[PDB]
Amino acid sequence: SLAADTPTACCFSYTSRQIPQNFIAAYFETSSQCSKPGVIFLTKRSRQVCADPSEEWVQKYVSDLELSA
Amino acid sequence: SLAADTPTACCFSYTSRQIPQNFIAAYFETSSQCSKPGVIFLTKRSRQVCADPSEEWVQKYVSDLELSA
Repeated sequence: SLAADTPTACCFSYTSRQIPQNFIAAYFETSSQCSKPGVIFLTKRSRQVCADPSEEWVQKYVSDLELSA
Repeated sequence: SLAADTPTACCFSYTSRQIPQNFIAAYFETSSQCSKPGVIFLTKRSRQVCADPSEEWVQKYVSDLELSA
């Protein structure tokens, strides 16, 4: 939440493969304005990736870190 | 251009005020999938901002750095 500076993270490219907690670090959750049927991530490889809107592996990294800020 | 990792930068929030080259550094240009009637930026304040789809100040930072990569 801030001024109008921020790109509505849209998840249009989902990765067929998933990522474990050891290969992930963030999670984010896109936002309104962009159909977001998935979630973004920040693997330790600085490689942001998306995920389905209900992945069984995204419900874990989100069930505990969906917004701890 | 890479795999499917990348959030379709959508410009839904445009800043009423503009930004000079001294207060800007990048420019980007959103992409398909998201109505992009504007452009993004990376001011030195790490504050990404949008711009109209034809701003007179965005035609300069873009007329020379629309994709120099």
